[PDB]
Amino acid sequence: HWGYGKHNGPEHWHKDFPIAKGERQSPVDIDTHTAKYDPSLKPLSVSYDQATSLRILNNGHAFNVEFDDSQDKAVLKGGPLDGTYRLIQFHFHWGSLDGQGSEHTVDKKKYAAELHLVHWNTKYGDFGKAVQQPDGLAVLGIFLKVGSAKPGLQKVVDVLDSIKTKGKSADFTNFDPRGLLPESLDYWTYPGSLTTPPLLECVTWIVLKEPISVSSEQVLKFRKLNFNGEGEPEELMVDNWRPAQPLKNRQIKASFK
Ligand SMILES: C[C@H]1OC(C)(C)O[C@H]1[C@H](O)CNCCCn1cc(CNc2ccc(S(N)(=O)=O)cc2)nn1
Ligand SMILES: C[C@H]1OC(C)(C)O[C@H]1[C@H](O)CNCCCn1cc(CNc2ccc(S(N)(=O)=O)cc2)nn1
Ligand SMILES: [Zn+2]
Repeated sequence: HWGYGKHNGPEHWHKDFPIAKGERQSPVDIDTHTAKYDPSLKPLSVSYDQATSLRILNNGHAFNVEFDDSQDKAVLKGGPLDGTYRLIQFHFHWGSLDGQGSEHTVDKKKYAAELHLVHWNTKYGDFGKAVQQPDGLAVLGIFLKVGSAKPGLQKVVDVLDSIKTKGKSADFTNFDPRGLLPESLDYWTYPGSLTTPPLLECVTWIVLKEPISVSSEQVLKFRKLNFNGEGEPEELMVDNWRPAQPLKNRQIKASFK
């Protein structure tokens, strides 16, 4: 099965998922000098006031905080998007060291981690249908740098001990994802893909320019997770990021001058 080891990491994925070498793969390097301001982009609308978190799951690749997406309760609209995208889950990608972990890069700079808030287009009815469409998903990506603690992350950090290994879940109600956002909603956007298998080319990427700060202690707790199941050889869940893929025939647009 695919993963992030020497024997099953990103350079192997194309053998089971040939779209890995496709025309709109993610992540990518954001060359800030080449990205063009697009004055036609609308302001982003992040409406998370009625969000209903349910559960946190270690899926063997990351941990997902899952939401009730059976109604419009936490939605993303505006910016490059047509229509209404419902929040289904968020997760992170992170490194073994502070100098790597992000999937997207900015002028080849790697951040310590990257948050993905995953949303699906309500016109397709369910997430499984939406991932089969070129405009099915919108992923809001937020960089993490190490410095001051992020208070709104601590409830996530403190439950990780209870989902150490693959397949463990825990109740995770009443979590407010607004506490993970930076001050500014300035962004870059481009058409891309899921960054893990099945690597489907279904994503409008919206990557915020302003990183959030998390503490060294917060990211150290990420790095104590395990890719393995309980009672299997311990393999730390670190370096669960895909490197930048070729931009090909794509333009990255900026929401800001
Ligand atoms: C097995 C253990 O030992 C090693 C050192 C391999 O890693 C350990 C692992 O963590 C656990 N042992 C194996 C399980 C995980 N795995 C499988 C393989 C080789 N097959 C394989 C299949 C599909 C793809 S894909 N979908 O195209 O990306 C890539 C590689 N390599 N790892
Ligand atoms: C449903 C599936 O059920 C089985 C396994 C039986 O076949 C599958 C079927 O073939 C298809 N059914 C599943 C849904 C399709 N899908 C989605 C996912 C993971 N989503 C995901 C979300 C965000 C990002 S990121 N990092 O933000 O870019 C990366 C990955 N994995 N699959
Ligand atoms: Zn992701």
